[PDB]
Amino acid sequence: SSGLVPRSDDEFLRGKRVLVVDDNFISRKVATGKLKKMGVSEVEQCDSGKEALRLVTEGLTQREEQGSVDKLPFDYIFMECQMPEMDGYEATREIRKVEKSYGVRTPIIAVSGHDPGSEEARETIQAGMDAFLDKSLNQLANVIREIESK
Repeated sequence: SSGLVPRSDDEFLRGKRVLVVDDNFISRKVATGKLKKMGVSEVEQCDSGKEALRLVTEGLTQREEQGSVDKLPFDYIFMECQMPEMDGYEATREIRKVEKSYGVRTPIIAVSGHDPGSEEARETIQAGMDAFLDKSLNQLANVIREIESK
């Protein structure tokens, strides 16, 4: 159902910027709606691993160039694991490589319709995801509090 990966709630994410990455238009609106109801300050949504990598790449650059107080363009990224073309593992890997250069690490939570198997669990770690969540997102608040202890 949900958990960490080794290396009322309506103000729960107030102050937060989130990116939702999901190839499925309906899933995607549901995710962003759920996040809005938790008081999220900005939700950004995109439909592909490549778009996500773009938005994070440009966001990091922009914040660096402006000397922004917050250097992360998103406090959390929810990343669909299985997507055509660049899946969420590969996107996460590329995000981690883009971030190296800034000395930052965005919390990236893998979203999946099923519990990972061996090989997906292995990809989850190698990619550098922080946590995993089933696509209902029921445990989203939980998982985000876990990440914040860490």
